[PDB]
Amino acid sequence: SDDFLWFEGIAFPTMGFRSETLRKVRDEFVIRDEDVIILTYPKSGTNWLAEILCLMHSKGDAKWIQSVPIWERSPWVESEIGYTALSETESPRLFSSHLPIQLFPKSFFSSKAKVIYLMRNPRDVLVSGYFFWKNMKFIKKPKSWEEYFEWFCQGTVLYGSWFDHIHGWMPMREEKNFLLLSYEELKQDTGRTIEKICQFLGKTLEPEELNLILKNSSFQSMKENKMSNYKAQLLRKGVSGDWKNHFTVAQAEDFDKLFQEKMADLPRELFPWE
Amino acid sequence: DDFLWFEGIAFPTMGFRSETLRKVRDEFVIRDEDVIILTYPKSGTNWLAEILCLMHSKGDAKWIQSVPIWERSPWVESEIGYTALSETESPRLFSSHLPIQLFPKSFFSSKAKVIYLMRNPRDVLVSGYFFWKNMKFIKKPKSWEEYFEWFCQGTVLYGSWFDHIHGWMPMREEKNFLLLSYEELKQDTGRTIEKICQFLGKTLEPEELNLILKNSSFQSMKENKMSNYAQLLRKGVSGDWKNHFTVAQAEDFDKLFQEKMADLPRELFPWE
Ligand SMILES: Nc1ncnc2c1ncn2[C@@H]1O[C@H](COP(=O)(O)OS(=O)(=O)O)[C@@H](OP(=O)(O)O)[C@H]1O
Ligand SMILES: Nc1ncnc2c1ncn2[C@@H]1O[C@H](COP(=O)(O)OS(=O)(=O)O)[C@@H](OP(=O)(O)O)[C@H]1O
Ligand SMILES: [K+]
Ligand SMILES: [K+]
Repeated sequence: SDDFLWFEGIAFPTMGFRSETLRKVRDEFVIRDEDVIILTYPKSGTNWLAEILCLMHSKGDAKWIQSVPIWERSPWVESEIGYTALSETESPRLFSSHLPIQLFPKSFFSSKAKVIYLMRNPRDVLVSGYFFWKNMKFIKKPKSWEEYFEWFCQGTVLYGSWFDHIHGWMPMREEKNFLLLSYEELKQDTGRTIEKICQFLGKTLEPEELNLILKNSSFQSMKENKMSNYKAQLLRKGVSGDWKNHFTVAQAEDFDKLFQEKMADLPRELFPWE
Repeated sequence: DDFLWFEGIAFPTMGFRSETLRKVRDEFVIRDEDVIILTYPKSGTNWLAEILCLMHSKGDAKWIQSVPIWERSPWVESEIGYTALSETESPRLFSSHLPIQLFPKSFFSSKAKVIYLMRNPRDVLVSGYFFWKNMKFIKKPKSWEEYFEWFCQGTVLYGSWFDHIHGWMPMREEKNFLLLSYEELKQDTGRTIEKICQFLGKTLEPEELNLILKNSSFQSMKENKMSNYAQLLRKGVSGDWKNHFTVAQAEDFDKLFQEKMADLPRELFPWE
């Protein structure tokens, strides 16, 4: 399909990305031991976690996050813009990727860089991407909700199948330098999740800094910040369980059975959702 | 709104008059030889009408193919059907969507036969939404989710499905009342036609039964302009609600149904 850039069997937008750069990310891009990296399948909460990590760095202070765009603060490494920015950024770098593991820099796997993998209920991911992308250029636009649902289930969407992305990355979950989080836990107890992030990154927070990190990374505050919430909004609703307002009963039924079949080989305990 | 309201019930603004609806209820004379189809709208009225027309003609299709269905089985409460039925020789065949409290009072001391056809209200909902979607002389919903809310509230043509059923179900043990479902008509068409024959005192040969099943199938009725008035014949299955109810709508509707219908035997409803 020539509405996507196809690279190693995975779909990317037709503007912003270059197959030469994607090859270099895999083969050449040097990961430093001080790097902190956010990994997500698209629409799983990348920007929320980028905001939290920025607010950790600035101790809850908001001037920086309110005056520099979030995509400059946490560049998207496989994108042309992210790639070149990062090779000129001083440690410690913060950045993110949506790459499935077979495309991720080789350099990472023998380094000590810390990655946080954020997963989200793929039914909520499907809804989120549907609304964000549905009128965007340089992707294949679906004729309908039903068609986009079909693509998503078949993995013919940006960054390929959700099921493969997750299978690719789950074998890393017991590594010391890999934190596995979900959007559901992050939404349900933000404080306790930010504390998991602290232990992992070895940071300590004062009580007042914590209050401020919680305040400024909540949905309501981020939504107002135009540097972070980049005519369909990145911050659309910010809940778990919205898939219910959008899946038909038949789509729900089809998806439950595709999920149980694809994920049968992984501990059910990994996925905190119904 | 854009409805004619009568006794708290919405009707279209074209083709209907308050004064007629008064006479239908208070004055219209039901005859012992009338055969009457009662449905809440979008429950399969035209399917049943075509079947009974076909029984009348022993399966021959020429009549049903040359006279509009709504002329062979008039809608009694419309202007046109009211007037036409006053000039129709017995035995009359006709349809009504009226809830019990608007139905001709002379019916209840008559020996007319009614066939009440019920359908899963979720399927009724879908069916009306698509049919009445773009159409003047009634109020159009701005969205699927709004139409859904209307239907749940009863703010739709002919009022609440839950009340219609509640009003008419206490008649069901009467000798002259046949209760059917769209579901059994779809799943078990021969058996259902046999029950209608039994109820109306008709008998039917196998060649006749086959003609009836051929000439009243969805496909065959779809291609026949006298039966297909957006289209009357849209998809013609059961369970299409699953392709339109979101999961949350399904949860709301289940709760609503169970609450509204708890006073009737669950056995009445061959779905869910
Ligand atoms: N602060 C906060 N709280 C709760 N939820 C939030 C927050 N920030 C972003 N989000 C939600 O995450 C969804 C966007 O995901 P991504 O940032 O991964 O999108 S992207 O792939 O990076 O373009 C998108 O989800 P939906 O609301 O379900 O569409 C965002 O609203
Ligand atoms: N022959 C046949 N086989 C199967 N299904 C059929 C048939 N004829 C009508 N129908 C379906 O009944 C729906 C229309 O209902 P009504 O005739 O009650 O409409 S109306 O109230 O009289 O305007 C409408 O249902 P949906 O397809 O679900 O919209 C019709 O398609
Ligand atoms: K770990
Ligand atoms: K009876």
